[PDB]
Amino acid sequence: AQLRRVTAESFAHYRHGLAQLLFETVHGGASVGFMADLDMQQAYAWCDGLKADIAAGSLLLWVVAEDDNVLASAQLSLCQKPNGLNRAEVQKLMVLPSARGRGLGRQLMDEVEQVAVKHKRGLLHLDTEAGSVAEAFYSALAYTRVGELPGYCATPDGRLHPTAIYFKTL
Ligand SMILES: CC(=O)SCCNC(=O)CCNC(=O)[C@H](O)C(C)(C)COP(=O)(O)OP(=O)(O)OC[C@H]1O[C@@H](n2cnc3c(N)ncnc32)[C@H](O)[C@@H]1OP(=O)(O)O
Repeated sequence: AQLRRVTAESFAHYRHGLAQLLFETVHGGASVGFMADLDMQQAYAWCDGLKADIAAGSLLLWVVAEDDNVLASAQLSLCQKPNGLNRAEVQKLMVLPSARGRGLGRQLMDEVEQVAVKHKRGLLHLDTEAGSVAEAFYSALAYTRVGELPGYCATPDGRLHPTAIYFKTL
């Protein structure tokens, strides 16, 4: 497996693997923006929705892949607001259920941080389901927990839960 930054030209190659990754992550129970009704057509639509921003460079996308087999992915959304050029949001960090516990998440976040700095972003922030494995993961990676917002979103099963806000100053 190799860590790769996705570009407009390599997007098609990774499209299916990224869609499958969202699919498996959602059905594995994670709160990443979708409900249990998620099907592959919806996952492909989500993927296609990333293409314009990836080509523009406002959204950065990485995958850890073995050829076209996508094992994990992460995204960095660069704030485009005139007064927000110091910040970026980390989103959609996901590792296939069967590829977890092997350091892929850390590999991705290390790259995300390095590239955020190249883009002169001093603040990385994100939000994740409170109490989830992701919370232990970000804490382990030295992100600082700000607090929670109750009823922020629902797990795929429809149950509302709090989201925890984390940040790291680079
Ligand atoms: C801000 C947003 O981008 S929130 C979106 C969060 N993503 C998701 O919830 C999707 C579902 N969860 C996942 O895909 C994965 O479980 C991820 C990406 C959090 C973890 O990735 P993995 O690749 O398995 O973790 P990695 O193996 O890189 O772990 C880094 C470390 O995190 C911590 N960690 C990971 N999983 C756990 C866990 N189950 N319990 C406690 N600590 C854990 C550990 O300390 C570990 O470092 P140490 O390995 O030396 O033991």
